[PDB]
Amino acid sequence: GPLGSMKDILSNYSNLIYLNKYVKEKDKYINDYRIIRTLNQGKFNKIILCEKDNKFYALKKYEKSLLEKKRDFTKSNNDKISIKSKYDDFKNELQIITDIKNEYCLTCEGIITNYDEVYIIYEYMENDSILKFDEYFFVLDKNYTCFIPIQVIKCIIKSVLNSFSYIHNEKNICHRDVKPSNILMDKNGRVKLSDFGESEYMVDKKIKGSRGTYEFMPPEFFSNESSYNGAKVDIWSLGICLYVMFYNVVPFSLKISLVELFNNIRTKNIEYPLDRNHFLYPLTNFLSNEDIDFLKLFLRKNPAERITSEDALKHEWLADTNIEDLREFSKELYKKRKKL
Ligand SMILES: CC(C)[C@@H](CO)Nc1ccc2ncc(-c3ccc(C#N)cc3)n2n1
Repeated sequence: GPLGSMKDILSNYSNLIYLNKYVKEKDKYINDYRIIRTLNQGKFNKIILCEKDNKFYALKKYEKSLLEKKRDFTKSNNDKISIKSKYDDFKNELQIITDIKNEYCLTCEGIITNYDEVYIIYEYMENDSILKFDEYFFVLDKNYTCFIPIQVIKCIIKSVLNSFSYIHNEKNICHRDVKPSNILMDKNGRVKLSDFGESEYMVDKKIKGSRGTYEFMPPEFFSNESSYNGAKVDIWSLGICLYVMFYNVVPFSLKISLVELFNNIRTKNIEYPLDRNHFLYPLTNFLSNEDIDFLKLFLRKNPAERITSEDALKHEWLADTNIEDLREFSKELYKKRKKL
């Protein structure tokens, strides 16, 4: 229900650090973490890339005094209007961030704060996100347009499935914003699920809906239903990620107008051709039945018929998954980053 001050929330975190900003020469520091650059300005959010002891870190900034001013109508239960700030949401995220500890999820290494500014230390996943988006999805650049090899995709999927197992089953947490931006790779190349800003604790394995990224939201959000199965939601979205991994494009949900999108999802059958179908089109390999056999199991409209994560993990498709395929993929991909 209602949550206390930031201090109450962090009151059980055993690695809370007092803020110390200082300047040494031509450099700005946060507690021995040297500021290299800000990786993205999510207007709010904000992730700062730092160095400390020859290691790269990613510290997410958060500002109470900015976040508590940004407030929207949430509409109550009692006809008397309620109102949530983006600081309320952050208090929820803090709780979760405060208890995610898992090798397949991006886990904070410590939290720096004065109880207004918060810098949350994470490892920097040097191979960046799975895919990036600009007009469309790509791996590295966009004059060069390569698709992730199917052997690599298997691992990625298996890995986030292992993330799912922990958050759903050990933690009772639904991610809610499973998305390529949120699937991260290190140089080595492990895959972690990241960003719990829309994630929430489940009640009887369910969430109250409408939250996350529009085109990764499942058909049920568009139904009669007031509550949804958390796992099945996360599964759908991983389904979209897989579809994106196949084609470098989102299924039926191709932006512009959302009515177009929202009218589609619940009603539309997805097109399942071969890799570059959607893609020779804005530019002036193959897929087998089995690849698509498997993706369809993710994107079934009735969530009760939608694959569980258990039956996905031990499906014949991921049976021949080889961690080495991803490792080699990652090692060469990192070599391309060592200057582009
Ligand atoms: C938008 C990008 C700046 C961002 C998210 O896709 N990319 C990256 C790239 C490397 C990396 N290493 C750690 C992190 C990172 C750390 C924390 C969060 C959170 N919450 C989200 C991402 N990240 N995030």
